[PDB]
Amino acid sequence: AGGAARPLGEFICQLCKEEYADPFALAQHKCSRIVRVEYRCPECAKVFSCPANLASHRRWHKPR
Ligand SMILES: [Zn+2]
Ligand SMILES: [Zn+2]
Repeated sequence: AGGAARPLGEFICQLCKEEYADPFALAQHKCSRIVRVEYRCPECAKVFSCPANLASHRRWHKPR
């Protein structure tokens, strides 16, 4: 898990989409992200480089 997580210290950019809860990483925050096709899943934090398998992966999160 990690602990009691919520929007505290974290800046989430709209354009570069970089997100850091670590205050040191906001001081080192460098806006410039080549974000072609990458989708992070909340629980399965490993990023998917494809949209189609991601859609089938959401079907895996869908109940009956
Ligand atoms: Zn940024
Ligand atoms: Zn997932």
